[PDB]
Amino acid sequence: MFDLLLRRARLVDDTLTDIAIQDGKIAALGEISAPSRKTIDLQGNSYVSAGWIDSHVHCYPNSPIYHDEPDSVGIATGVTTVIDAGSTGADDVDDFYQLTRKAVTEVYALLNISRVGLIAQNELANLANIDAEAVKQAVQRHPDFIVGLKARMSSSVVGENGITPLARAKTMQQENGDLPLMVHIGNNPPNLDEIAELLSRDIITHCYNGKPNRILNPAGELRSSITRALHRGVRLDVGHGTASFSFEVARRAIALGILPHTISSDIYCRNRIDGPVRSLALVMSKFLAIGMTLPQVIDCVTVSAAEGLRLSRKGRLEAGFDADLTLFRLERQPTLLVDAEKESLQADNILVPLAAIRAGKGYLTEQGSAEHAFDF
Ligand SMILES: [Zn+2]
Ligand SMILES: [Zn+2]
Repeated sequence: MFDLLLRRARLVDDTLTDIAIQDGKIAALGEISAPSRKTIDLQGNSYVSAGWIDSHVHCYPNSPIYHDEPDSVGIATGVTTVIDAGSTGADDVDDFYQLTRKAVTEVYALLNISRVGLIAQNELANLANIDAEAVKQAVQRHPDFIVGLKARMSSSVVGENGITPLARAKTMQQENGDLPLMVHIGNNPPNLDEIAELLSRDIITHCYNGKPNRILNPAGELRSSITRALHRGVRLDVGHGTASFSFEVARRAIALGILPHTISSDIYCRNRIDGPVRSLALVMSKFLAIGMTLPQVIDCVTVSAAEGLRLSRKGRLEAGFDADLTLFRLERQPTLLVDAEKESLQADNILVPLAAIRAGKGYLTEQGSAEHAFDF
């Protein structure tokens, strides 16, 4: 007998289907007649996808500048897994882990290659903080919480070390079971060519920034280093953020056939409440407005995100996987979407998350409670 049954759900290809959940796992999809302890009829008026994954957040509550609560950036916005993008290094990762034990959202962390994390804005300026043994110990200590490494390779972070930290990060990668490595880009030095040459089958975030280390050359074409990196299997993550997303860069790259592998927000409390990010749903909506299809955007926050961070039981609406689901609507609601270059774009439709299902347990969002429709 099922724990939860969603009837007449709409998949992102617009087909109607039923989704049965048993013991925190997806039990079945399709036409379902077996009994359930709880049944919800979505009446064809809400999409259901695998639980959204935000591959680039800052949800360490004690981080001095880029802080947020995991559940404020997770379930409250329909997102069932968040991945902290190196807010902590080895110095603060234990406290981070202990605080996240209570979160309803599934929280994983990318470990900053610098021991001090985002305690300071120049964490790669001192090579002594880029400590391999500290990271080895941290990884051994939290083998399931830490899912990869973070290196912010830009001018204000490396100080006078240039490209040397990325080399270290690569070495560090090798020493820890070849964990995924997320590389932030923006201002130079180092140059984009030098950074991308060091990467291999690795994730470049802020992939549509309008800073000098943008993936487009001044002629409006893709940098050849980025073409070869993509050839080698390097992936692009959006990591919108406060200053890392340009509508014009993204439009041009998307016209060149260079779509993001994953969409992510680079969200923290300030750009959620005040800044141009607001939520993963709104970032996704910006990519819908640029012209990507709904299946593509949803893939960018589910199966592709789970593959890129090796989250084996997340991101897939398949029998036997974790019962993390997002229930949402594409609502006609004229809205101004603002990028990091302060450029506005009028959009007619936006994604509105209505509920997050986590381990088979439902949680309405604010909008989900307002619209009523269904309850858990
Ligand atoms: Zn960054
Ligand atoms: Zn970030």
